[PDB]
Amino acid sequence: MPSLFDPIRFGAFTAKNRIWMAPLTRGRATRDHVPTEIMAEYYAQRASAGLIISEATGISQEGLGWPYAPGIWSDAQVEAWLPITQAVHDAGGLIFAQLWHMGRMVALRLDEIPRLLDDYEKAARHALKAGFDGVQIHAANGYLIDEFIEYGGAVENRIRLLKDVTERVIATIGKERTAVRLSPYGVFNGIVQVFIPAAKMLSDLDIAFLGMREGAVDGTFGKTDQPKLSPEIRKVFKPPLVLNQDYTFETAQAALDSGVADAISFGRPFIGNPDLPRRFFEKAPLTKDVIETWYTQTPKGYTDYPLL
Ligand SMILES: Cc1cc2nc3c(=O)[nH]c(=O)nc-3n(C[C@H](O)[C@H](O)[C@H](O)COP(=O)(O)O)c2cc1C
Ligand SMILES: [Cl-]
Ligand SMILES: [Cl-]
Ligand SMILES: [Cl-]
Ligand SMILES: [Cl-]
Ligand SMILES: [Cl-]
Ligand SMILES: [Cl-]
Repeated sequence: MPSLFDPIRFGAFTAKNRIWMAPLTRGRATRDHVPTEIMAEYYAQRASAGLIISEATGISQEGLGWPYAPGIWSDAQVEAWLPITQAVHDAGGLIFAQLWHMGRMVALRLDEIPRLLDDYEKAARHALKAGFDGVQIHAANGYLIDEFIEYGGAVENRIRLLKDVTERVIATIGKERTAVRLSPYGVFNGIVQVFIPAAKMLSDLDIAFLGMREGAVDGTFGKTDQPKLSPEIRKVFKPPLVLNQDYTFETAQAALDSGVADAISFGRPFIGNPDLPRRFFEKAPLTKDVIETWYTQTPKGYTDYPLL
């Protein structure tokens, strides 16, 4: 039923459309992970997105340590984020902070889980102080789900750390500000058994929305057929479901038309097309992104892509 251009209620909010910006690590923060003024201009240029999900933002001092990627553990970081959220809000948009913790697959000790929960609580509270609208927790096979550490065996235990993290964040900022991204096919580029229960569990926690990264495409040469995870996620997950990966305008609208997705997030297209929604609306050609400058440290290939 809905158009990509229709508003959408989620959490405490109404996004102005269902063309959202996916989280994108860009490396324009300082070496010691402090946000910079240039990031404010970049996010504001893209505030026509119904919701911006920030770049991965570290929750603990040592455990990032991608330099030039931001964190949110410190007061200096909270202060440096304020210009960015303020610029998005001055442009009428919305912005969630993606909180990042690096996990290992089958490293973290049982005795560090309480510190981890505390780090997430604190990052979520700092995100509010920084003026973000909410936060997105990222989970994937290495990461809160089947993380290398009672956290094994029954599905319940395999998703336990994710549940505990999500409950702590909700206790801190409210379920209406708390979202999750599931990446069942991996993070950077068995499943059914665990991601469908992860999604039912999150639904029962009544989080604001779920992001799921799953190839738009059905039919790939040399690949044997497996059914999509998304229609199964849609059955157990009641709040809004936002799909991601390789969507075009046409396949995005098709997903809304089918009922499986309420909104779609676009990553790479927002790198070179800050006004993606308007290009889609006008059927304008897209500007090609320059892969070379995805993770460099300057405005070039960052804030110098023109608006229509
Ligand atoms: C430069 C770049 C940075 C990305 N950074 C993140 C990130 O910080 N967090 C995350 O969960 N995914 C990240 N991704 C994955 C994207 O959010 C998205 O899932 C992927 O690019 C597929 O969607 P798209 O085809 O619309 O680009 C990144 C992708 C790229 C290309
Ligand atoms: Cl709605
Ligand atoms: Cl700066
Ligand atoms: Cl971290
Ligand atoms: Cl501090
Ligand atoms: Cl709430
Ligand atoms: Cl692209």
